[PDB]
Amino acid sequence: AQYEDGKQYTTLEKPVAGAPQVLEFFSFFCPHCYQFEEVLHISDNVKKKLPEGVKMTKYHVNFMGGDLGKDLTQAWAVAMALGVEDKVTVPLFEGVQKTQTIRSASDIRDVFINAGIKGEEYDAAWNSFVVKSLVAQQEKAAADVQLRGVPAMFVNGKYQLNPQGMDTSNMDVFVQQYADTVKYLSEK
Repeated sequence: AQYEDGKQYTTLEKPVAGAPQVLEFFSFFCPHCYQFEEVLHISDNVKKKLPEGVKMTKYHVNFMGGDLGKDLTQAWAVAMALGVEDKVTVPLFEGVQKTQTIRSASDIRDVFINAGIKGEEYDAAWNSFVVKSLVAQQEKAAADVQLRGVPAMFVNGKYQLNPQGMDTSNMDVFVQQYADTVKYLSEK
């Protein structure tokens, strides 16, 4: 067939109950993640094709970058709590990987301040239990899909995107195929 298990996607031997419809894992330390988000715009292209009533969820992971990697997961939790993901995603990727001006938790916070988030607002979120639960949720989700690497994407807690089985010719057919596959899986 056109879409095949073991080709564009694989199937979780242990399906995750109550999982987000479309779940992406990434790290701001992850070079392929920078490519996925900032050059290929995979999230964006996926969302443009998603069925009505299907939401995309994006979680950060701890295992790259040590203390700073964890700080970034906690800051991503702050972004989710405040609803400012689309204001901080580009400057966080650029701060960590392009300018490499993000070296500490304070440097992360600066990105939020510069993006117009009030200091009091950031600090209250950063120290909140709502954010601690969001950090825990992200960690739990990684465990549930038995995550081994990033970037990664899972659909309805049952299927894992397999970019290794897609075309790597033109970046654009690749992106289209990835996005088309997510849509196929969402309706499966």
